Amino acid sequence: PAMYSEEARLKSFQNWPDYAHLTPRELASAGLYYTGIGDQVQCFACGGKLKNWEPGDRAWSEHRRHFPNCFFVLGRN
Amino acid sequence: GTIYPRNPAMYSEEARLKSFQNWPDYAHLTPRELASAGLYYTGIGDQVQCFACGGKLKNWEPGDRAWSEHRRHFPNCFFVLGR
Ligand SMILES: [Zn+2]
Ligand SMILES: [Zn+2]
Repeated sequence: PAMYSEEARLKSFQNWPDYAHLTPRELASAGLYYTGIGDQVQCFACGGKLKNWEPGDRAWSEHRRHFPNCFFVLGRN
Repeated sequence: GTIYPRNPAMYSEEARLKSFQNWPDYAHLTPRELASAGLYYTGIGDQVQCFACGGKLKNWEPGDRAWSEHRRHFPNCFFVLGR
């Protein structure tokens, strides 16, 4: 329940690496929080994990691409 | 990509189906059902593994379905969530 809050997902992004190609805000808004390693993030609703973000990737697009049956993704759509 | 299968070669359902060549005769689930749910035989007992999430399942019981057990134990699997 700690990660339901978009604000609490932001706070997980302490130690988010400076190289990473997306921001804590964008990720948190798409339901994702930092797992604490690399540039890996996880969804608070489906638990799906995403990493190795590339320049130009968007948080929502990848989240919906790989975890289409996530309830949060299904509502966003 | 932003996701990555635990076992790329078992990416293929056909490759997964072939892994059941020596599936034991006591194991009641069919290779067809298991492979369709992303699972391939590890070669040990009745233990299968998902090519996507890498989760393992074994000690199957009557009325167990492959997809149901896969989703129950590994609900955040991209194969489960892409189905
Ligand atoms: Zn999700
Ligand atoms: Zn899986």
